[PDB]
Amino acid sequence: MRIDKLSLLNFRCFKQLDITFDEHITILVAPNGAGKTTVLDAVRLALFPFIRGFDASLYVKDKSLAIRTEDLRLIYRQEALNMEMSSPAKITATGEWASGKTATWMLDKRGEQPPHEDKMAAQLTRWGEQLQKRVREEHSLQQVELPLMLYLGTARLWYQEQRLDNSAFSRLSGYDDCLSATSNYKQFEQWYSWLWLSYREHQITQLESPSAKLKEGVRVQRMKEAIQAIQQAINCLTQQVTGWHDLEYSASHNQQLVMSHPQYGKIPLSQLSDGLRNAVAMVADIAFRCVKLNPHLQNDAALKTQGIVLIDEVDMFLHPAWQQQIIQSLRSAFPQIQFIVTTHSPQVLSTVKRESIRLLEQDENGNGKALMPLGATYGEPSNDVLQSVMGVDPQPAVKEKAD
Amino acid sequence: MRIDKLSLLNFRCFKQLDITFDEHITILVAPNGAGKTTVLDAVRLALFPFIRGFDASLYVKDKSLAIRTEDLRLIYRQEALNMEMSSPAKITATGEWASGKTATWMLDKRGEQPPHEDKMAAQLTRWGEQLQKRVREEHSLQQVELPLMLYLGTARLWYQERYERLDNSAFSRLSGYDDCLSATSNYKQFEQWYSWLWLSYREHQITQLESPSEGVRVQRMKEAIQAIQQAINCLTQQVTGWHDLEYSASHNQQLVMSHPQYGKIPLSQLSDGLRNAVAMVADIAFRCVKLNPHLQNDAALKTQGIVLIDEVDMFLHPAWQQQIIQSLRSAFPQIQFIVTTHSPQVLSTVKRESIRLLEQDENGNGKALMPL
Amino acid sequence: MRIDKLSLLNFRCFKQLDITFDEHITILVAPNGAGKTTVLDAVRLALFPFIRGFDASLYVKDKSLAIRTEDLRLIYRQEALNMEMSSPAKITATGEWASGKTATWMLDKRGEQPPHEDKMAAQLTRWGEQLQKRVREEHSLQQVELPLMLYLGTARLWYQERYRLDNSAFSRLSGYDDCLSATSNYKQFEQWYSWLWLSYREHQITQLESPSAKLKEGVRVQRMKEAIQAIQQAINCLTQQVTGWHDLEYSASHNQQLVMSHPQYGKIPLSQLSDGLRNAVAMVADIAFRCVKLNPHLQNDAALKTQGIVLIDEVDMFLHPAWQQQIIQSLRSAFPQIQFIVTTHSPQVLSTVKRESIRLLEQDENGNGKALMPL
Amino acid sequence: MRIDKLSLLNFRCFKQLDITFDEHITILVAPNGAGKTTVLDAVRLALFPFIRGFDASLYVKDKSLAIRTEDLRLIYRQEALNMEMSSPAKITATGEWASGKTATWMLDKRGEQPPHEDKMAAQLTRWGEQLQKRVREEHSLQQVELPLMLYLGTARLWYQRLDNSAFSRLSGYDDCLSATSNYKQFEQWYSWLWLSYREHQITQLESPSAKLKEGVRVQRMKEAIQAIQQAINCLTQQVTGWHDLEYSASHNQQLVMSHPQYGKIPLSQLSDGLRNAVAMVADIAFRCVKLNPHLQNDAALKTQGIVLIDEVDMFLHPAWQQQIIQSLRSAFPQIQFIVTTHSPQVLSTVKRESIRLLEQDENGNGKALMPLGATYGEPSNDVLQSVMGVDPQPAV
Amino acid sequence: MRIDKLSLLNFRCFKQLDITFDEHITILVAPNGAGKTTVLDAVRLALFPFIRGFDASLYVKDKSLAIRTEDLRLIYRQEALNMEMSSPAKITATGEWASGKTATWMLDKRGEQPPHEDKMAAQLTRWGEQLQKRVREEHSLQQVELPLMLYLGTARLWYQEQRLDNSAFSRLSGYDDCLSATSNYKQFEQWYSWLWLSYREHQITQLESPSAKLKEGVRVQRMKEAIQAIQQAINCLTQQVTGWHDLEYSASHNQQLVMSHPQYGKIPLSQLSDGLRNAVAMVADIAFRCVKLNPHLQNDAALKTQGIVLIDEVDMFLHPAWQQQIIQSLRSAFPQIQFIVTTHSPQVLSTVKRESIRLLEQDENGNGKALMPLGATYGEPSNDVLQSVMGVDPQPAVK
Ligand SMILES: Nc1ncnc2c1ncn2[C@@H]1O[C@H](COP(=O)(O)OP(=O)(O)OP(=O)(O)O)[C@@H](O)[C@H]1O
Ligand SMILES: Nc1ncnc2c1ncn2[C@@H]1O[C@H](COP(=O)(O)OP(=O)(O)OP(=O)(O)O)[C@@H](O)[C@H]1O
Ligand SMILES: Nc1ncnc2c1ncn2[C@@H]1O[C@H](COP(=O)(O)OP(=O)(O)OP(=O)(O)O)[C@@H](O)[C@H]1O
Repeated sequence: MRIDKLSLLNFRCFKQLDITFDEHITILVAPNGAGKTTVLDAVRLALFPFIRGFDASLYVKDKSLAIRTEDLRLIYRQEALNMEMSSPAKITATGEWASGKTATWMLDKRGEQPPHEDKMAAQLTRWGEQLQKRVREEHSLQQVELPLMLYLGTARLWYQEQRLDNSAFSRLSGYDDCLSATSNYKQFEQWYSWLWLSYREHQITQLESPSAKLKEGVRVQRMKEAIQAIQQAINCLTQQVTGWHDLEYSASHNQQLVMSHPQYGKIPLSQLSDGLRNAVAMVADIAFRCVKLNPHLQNDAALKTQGIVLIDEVDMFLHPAWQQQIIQSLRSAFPQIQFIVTTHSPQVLSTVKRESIRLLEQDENGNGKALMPLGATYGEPSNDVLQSVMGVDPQPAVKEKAD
Repeated sequence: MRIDKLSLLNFRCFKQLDITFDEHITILVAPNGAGKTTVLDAVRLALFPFIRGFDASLYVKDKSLAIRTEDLRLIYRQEALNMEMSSPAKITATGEWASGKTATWMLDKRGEQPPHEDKMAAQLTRWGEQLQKRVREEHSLQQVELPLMLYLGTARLWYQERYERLDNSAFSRLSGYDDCLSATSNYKQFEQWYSWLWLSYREHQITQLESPSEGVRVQRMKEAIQAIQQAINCLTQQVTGWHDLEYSASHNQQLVMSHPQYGKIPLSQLSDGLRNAVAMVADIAFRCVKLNPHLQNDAALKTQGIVLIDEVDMFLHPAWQQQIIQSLRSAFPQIQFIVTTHSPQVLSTVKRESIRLLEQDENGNGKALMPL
Repeated sequence: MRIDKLSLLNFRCFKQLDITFDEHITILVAPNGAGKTTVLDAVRLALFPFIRGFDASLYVKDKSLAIRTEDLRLIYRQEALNMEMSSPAKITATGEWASGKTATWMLDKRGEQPPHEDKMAAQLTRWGEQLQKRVREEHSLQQVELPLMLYLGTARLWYQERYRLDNSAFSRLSGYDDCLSATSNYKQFEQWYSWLWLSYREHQITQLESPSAKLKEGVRVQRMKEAIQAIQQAINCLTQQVTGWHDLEYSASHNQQLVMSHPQYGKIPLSQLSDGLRNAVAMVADIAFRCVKLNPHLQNDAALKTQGIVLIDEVDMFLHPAWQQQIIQSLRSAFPQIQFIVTTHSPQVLSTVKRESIRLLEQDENGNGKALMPL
Repeated sequence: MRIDKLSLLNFRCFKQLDITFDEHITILVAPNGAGKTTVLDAVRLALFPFIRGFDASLYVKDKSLAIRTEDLRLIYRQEALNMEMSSPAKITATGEWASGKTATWMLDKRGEQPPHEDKMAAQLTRWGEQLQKRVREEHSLQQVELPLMLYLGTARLWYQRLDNSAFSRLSGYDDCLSATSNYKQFEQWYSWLWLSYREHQITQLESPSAKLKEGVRVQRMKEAIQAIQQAINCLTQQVTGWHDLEYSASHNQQLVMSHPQYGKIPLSQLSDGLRNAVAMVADIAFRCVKLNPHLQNDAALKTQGIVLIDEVDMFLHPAWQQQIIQSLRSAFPQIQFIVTTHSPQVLSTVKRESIRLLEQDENGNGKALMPLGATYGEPSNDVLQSVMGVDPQPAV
Repeated sequence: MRIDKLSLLNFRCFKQLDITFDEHITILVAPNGAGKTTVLDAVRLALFPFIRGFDASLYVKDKSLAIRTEDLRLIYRQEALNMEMSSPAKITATGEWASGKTATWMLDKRGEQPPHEDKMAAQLTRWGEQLQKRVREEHSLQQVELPLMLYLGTARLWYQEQRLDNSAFSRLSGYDDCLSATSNYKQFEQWYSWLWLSYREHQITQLESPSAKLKEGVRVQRMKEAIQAIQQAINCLTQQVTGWHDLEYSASHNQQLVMSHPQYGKIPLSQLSDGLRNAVAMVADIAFRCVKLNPHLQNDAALKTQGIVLIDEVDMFLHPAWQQQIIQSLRSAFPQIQFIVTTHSPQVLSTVKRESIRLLEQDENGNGKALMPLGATYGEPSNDVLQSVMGVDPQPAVK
């Protein structure tokens, strides 16, 4: 899918808001308040009707992907004892799906009544069901490429029957917990370790009985090509800056995943710096979902998949020299995916053009605005974008500054 | 939101009944088993649609707020020693909703099918929804006035050892319709709200004493407390001497009252009559204050609506019974009261145009007539 | 287990009070705030040790069954606008426990220390324990008679929409289950009475189908029948004459409910009847089924011959003035051997009672109380 | 469903075995480690496919309901001192699925290759499908009779409607091949049944004029109680004087039995062994009643099927071991019982044709033969010595 | 410890009962109703005060180990509407806590009040505390052997940091769940597998640096002695009848325990007969507790330990040829243990003398008796015992 515009009425901290998104990358910036998380949560709420069109979502019954009563706006008046609600709360999303079907759907809630969806939201659910039914077919010969929907929150580090080849399952399992706020690192490492050990054992039984190479040669090829695809994506981000590359599984290291550096050798990933582990988590989260969704590519599943990814605090635990490389690395690893990210770093903001930047501001009554920066930011020194866009002086207000 | 006339057909003990109500006070007088609770149940069933037009009604668990199969009249065939169920049960109400808006609505049930309402009954829900919509509007010029709606049955009583932070919905005007027609006790709701009032007021006092450096919120809180306290005084002070209900931290964070000869004592340690009368009056008063903030000091004296009281004279001694009706008329001069009793002392100095004596026939045809 | 005299010192509103009780019925008459509930609470506290001498008392959760710091009288000093607490609070009771056994016992509390009792209270507990031991004996020749002990406060009321057997519920001593607590005891009676009726109907069905085993099985049927009719007559002594309703019974046709009948009206469940009828029926049944359970060997004079003390607060709730003129005599007729102590403020309840049964409660400006017979 | 012959080869401990069963009752007799649970598990696997398509048993997928790699026989050489994993595992079953409809099916497994059944077993599966669809109808003059499949193992001893619907009818196949029968569940559901029946009896006492109000769900209850009482009477009424197990509110809210001289006695004062036997018989009768409503009280006396019992004499006094087999025969005269035992008091009351002595040579050439002596009416010592070759004199 | 007599008053199904126990083996027989489980439960309740003085007690809150209200007698009379209890319920035990000192302690409960113990029960707890504190001090030259207390119920098969050498723990862990009614085979298998893997890994480590042989030779020896004793005990029961022996742990069989037969090779224990599994469970349950309680015996912990073992349905899942060998096998593997067992098998009853047999009979009012068989039972044909002690004719009542 793709989202081109969003409109909010009486949502958490916005009386009214209209925001448009860039096709490839758009960065949200907010000097103060909680506007960015509000926008991300609204977008993540607007995408749930599609995921509800898959019975795999039966595994998720979270009471957080629908509008709640506490999401409505409360107005406190200093001179009144009573405090009322603002009703209704509306989320209106304009976008494109089917690669040619433009649409505009809406969700709303009235006070304490259950939330109500309009017709086009049900149509989005139905379009989600069409893909499910067309994928479950066995006689089908035409191939189907599913879209990707992922959410990466700020709590993606706290909480820290496998099947790869095509099937009814193993393709709808790429939508499991795809919009949750918890960490999803265990279900990646288990899958990766199972894949590695099963691939090695398949090769073992292959050279043990070469006569049975009728179909045990293509299977090994697929299990190898998936690993290649994942490793290339991870390297694209880690290698050129830190030197570590080729995430691998080594039974020797107490059944634990490890990486390798040209000079420091092989070390477990669980004992590297915070930034590298965070980056690996993000890129793996995207990549293994991409591969599990489109096995029929098996070498470019990370280079031709389409969808939307939401990232809060993209450059967390990264030093400035790494903050000038994250965005382009994400673009290069996933060239046909929409990214919506939040950031604070002036280093990041100097690596994108002013058309990919939204600055959020709120009025005294709650009216919101999402504007573009007047000045230029592409290829500029950090101190220039620090004061032109964020309004922060580069020379600290030390005692001697007054003179 | 006056109600003027009521009609019943095949309801519990009445084959048919017609009753007319007085604008301010009407008293139903009859012995046990004559149908005094039946009339009040019919009235609250007729009034519930308006409340159904609100969000506070989503938490109503009272199963007696809808017509039930047990409400259909049963006839005893003595020859065959049999009971036969007559159908349908019907409740018709006539009245006025707002200024210059007269209406007639109807409720019905047949056999064991779910109950049914007519066309004009849904417009009552629509009016409730429109009022709720108007209250929730930012930057409005016109004021909205809300009518009071309350049912005080025998479930209100405070017996021995009953011992019956605020949610964000408890700060709304419409929280005045929370369990307003249910068969329940509503004392703890009031106690929490009143304690919050007193603690905020004391906070403002402490700040304006310590470091003078806002001034309208204190006035609002003070006026609210004054309204509620005067309402309770109107009933308790003259007969018993206990006047001023307050929140006290010295007494282990409790509600207390004062006496001139006796000192300051918690409300839970006072007698049955005191506790029940105070709960009864407070139940009306704090809702009056919450529903219409803009009056600010005449909230109890100027609010309109309907209050139903079953057995208004429970736990009150004969000298107290001779004052209850006038005290209620003095505290709330603009409310329509419908009350039931069987005690003659409650009627000592009441006009004959406010009394309805209830009677039936051998076939169950009822009458509700003024005394001669 | 008669009680004859009561004394109070520094107890709630009374600085000191002496009151004497009549052998059968005593009525306390006064307005609100005069101390009618205080006297009954003091009697509860004086009687609770005997019940403490039983196992059923192990499940008592009522915190008002012991003297509390809130029961100590407070004096208001108007000059200083102060409240000062008097100490100690004291309760003295005189009476007779068994035939030819007169006693005087005392309860005390000072300040905020735990309450304390004297020796005779412990002897009362010991008597209770010995009675329990005698009841739990196999192959005994002597009979044991148990006294009734019950408190019916305002917590008994049956308001709108207010409303398998354990092996201990089949004991005689289960007649002392929550007998002095501030609670409602309707469900106990309902469950046990339903069990009675179902067993009786089982026996009827069996004797209709296979008339071959009514020998030493018919005696049990006789006992059940006699118990049912005792309870039914006790309830009839109060409702039939004024209201016309009678013969409470279990009905499976009416969705397995307790039901009453009327000559002009039909047969209707008890939960659909009026307030006065429901409350009067609950009040009388509460005494009747305990009378039946405590003394199985009387078999149909259980209510007519049992002895004990019953305390009733506001005996005339929900009853109209023509019903109030009959309550006292109805209670005396149903239970001729029980000592009743009741409170009221309604004159109609005193229409035809002797003046030697009335105690008017008065106080002076300093808190010294009197409970005097009317002139 | 009836079986007439079973053949095995390369199964757990049998290199090859051929056993022919009896029409009504057959008892497998052998000492420990002689292939009795083996034969019962083989028969249990053989009859599974008929259950796989009943819309309630197509949910349960137990590893014990299909052949496993551990069932493949292992040979010992004694020279290399290693265990040879033989293959393949084979089961071939011969029986009848309906009136005069002979059949023969087979199942196999090789190494780690998942076992693959023949299409002749899918014939049985679709036969079960046809039966379930035929019963699902609500209008037909013909009456559909279902068979009872039941397996009670050595783990049998631990852990609300009789409508003629397609749900209650198919409740008879609930865990039928992994069934358990203890006393607590039995008393629970029997008490519920009796309470529901007494409600209607008392209602008819109070208001005789309303006889016709009910009677669809009531006759079901009455006749089910009659059938269960019949079966339990067949169990207990001869050895002791008890009969007519019943629920009594008067007698302490308990299940009781009646004795012409001793009166009523509660069921909870009996030994824990006889209580479980009563529970077993009652559970079989209740399943029979639920399966075939259209008999309503002879459902137990006219249902057909196969019941497998391992250690039929478990936790039974030597007095009760002499009447269990005849009681089971008298309570269900149209069922095929296959039971395992090693007691000599169990075999002292049956005829030789039912007895099956199991043997196995040094390789696995299993035999299942008949005794050369006699057992019916014989004393315990003669049965011991002749059948089991165990001297009645202890070697002190 | 030892128990010589027991007396019950107003317990579950006995108005009163007196029963004496043989020094080595005593068998309870009851033809009708309950009563054997009642006696076993009473004995198991009379021993809890000892285990209470070891910190492995009602902290875990096994409410079954104290007298409960449902354990009191309850008399139903048909001609009375009421039903009272019989109070109090008393259990009186006479025994010997150690060689030389006899004792008589009592437990009782009155109606619904909490159960009450006399002085000697507290003294028994104090003796347990004495043994605990003496065990916890290693600053001593002389050793003391702990006593064994075990209970094996009928539900012992329903749902079938390791430290061996001496320590503060590893000796008080032999009292964990020693009187519970659940199955305790999982912990045994875990401990046994840990012991075997440690033994093999450490004898492999010996090959690496034999310099520490003097310390790694004794330690390994320990793990090689315990095993031996355990195995021997098992082989005393499951070999002369079936031929299997030498219970072992082998990772090559998917890391599960296996046993060996001369002709059938090595097979996992999970796929053997029911009788073999039951017997192995019982004997292992006794043996590993014996070894964990007295390591210093170090080769005969299963041959010199003392204590009491209670077994309900000892001969369950055993064929008659094996029912003539169980009792002597138990006596041979554990020659200094007291055994109290229940059976209803004539084969078992013919292998013991009439002095070791108690027949339980109950009166109409609940009075109980535990008598001895009048006739002889030692070395007699099965039927003689069948109709002499149990009153069952050997000729079935066929048509
Ligand atoms: N379904 C029914 N059919 C016929 N009569 C009924 C039915 N349900 C109730 N009744 C009778 O109608 C009477 C109505 O009495 P109700 O309690 O309403 O009046 P009241 O006694 O004056 O009031 P209260 O004492 O509650 O203040 C009930 O007492 C009962 O006798
Ligand atoms: N600790 C105390 N010290 C002094 N006075 C007290 C204290 N506690 C309560 N009181 C006063 O004593 C009065 C006793 O009145 P009480 O409730 O006992 O009698 P009543 O009104 O006749 O009874 P009821 O209405 O409950 O039938 C209470 O109302 C209260 O005013
Ligand atoms: N895969 C196998 N290969 C070889 N022998 C096996 C295999 N599985 C089990 N066995 C042997 O088969 C025998 C199992 O006997 P079985 O399970 O039939 O018990 P049973 O004692 O005859 O019956 P019951 O359980 O009724 O007492 C044992 O000897 C066991 O060693």
